[PDB]
Amino acid sequence: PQLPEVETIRRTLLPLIVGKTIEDVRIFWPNIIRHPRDSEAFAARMIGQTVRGLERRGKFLKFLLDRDALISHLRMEGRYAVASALEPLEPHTHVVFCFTDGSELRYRDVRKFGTMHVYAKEEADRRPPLAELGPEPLSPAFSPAVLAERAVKTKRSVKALLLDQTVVAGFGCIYVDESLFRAGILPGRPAASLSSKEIERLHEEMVATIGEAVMKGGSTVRTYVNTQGEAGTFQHHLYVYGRQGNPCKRCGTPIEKTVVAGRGTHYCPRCQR
DNA sequence: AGGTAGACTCGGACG
DNA sequence: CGTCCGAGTCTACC
Ligand SMILES: [Zn+2]
Repeated sequence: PQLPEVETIRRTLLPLIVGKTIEDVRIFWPNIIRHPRDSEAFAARMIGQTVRGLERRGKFLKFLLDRDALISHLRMEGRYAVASALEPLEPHTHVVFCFTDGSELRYRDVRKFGTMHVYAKEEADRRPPLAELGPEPLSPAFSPAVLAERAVKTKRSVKALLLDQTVVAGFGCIYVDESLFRAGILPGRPAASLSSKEIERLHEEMVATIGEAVMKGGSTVRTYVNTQGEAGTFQHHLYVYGRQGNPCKRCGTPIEKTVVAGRGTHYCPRCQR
């Protein structure tokens, strides 16, 4: 999940948990709990707190409780559902928050890659992992100037640059590849090789792509669905991601896939330069 | 120095 | 039996 997927999960999850009070926290894979590292302390401190809100920062969910914030990263396969305490759990359920009304928030993650951090609210933004994040791409804090400031200082590939959450928060392999296609820039280009015009164009397409994907409920390409189990529809608007061997939608040249920044990377060798 | 490739956390779907 | 994976950290290598 990237920004659009996490944001869709946020909007669809909030009404199902807001105002509910935690009475138990059960943990079946402790490695997921990163702070406090002692999973018993993590569980104990949340008991008796009420969910007051749910925000997103980059690819993170931030649950706002009474004293604390719970910062959750889904990584590749993490997802949440709300269901009755009376029913058997689904496979791969690793953390469960039980509410006083007999409902439960369940965290499932087949690959076990996801993470959870709990801090007092006032500390959440000045500790890892949130402290080092770059600006929200749908905010005025993300501008061409912000992009250029980092790009001019490094010969790393532009793909490596955009995947770096300290540069700007929210883009991953799908939306990086798509943004670069739409801006007409090859993903292996050294960041410092980009012109001012290219940087402006890239910023414009990054904002448009990520905004469009939010409106369409994210991209369902393998396993992502919203909190109600509904697929997104942005996957029907992809130009390059997952389309290797198929004709480019704009020029008909077969889409290529190769390694860039050590990752599978999709591009049109004609539209991108 | 300042970069990339890819092993690793993990498990399952697909030739 | 090998390869792939909406993330991210880290090592090995150049
Ligand atoms: Zn093309």
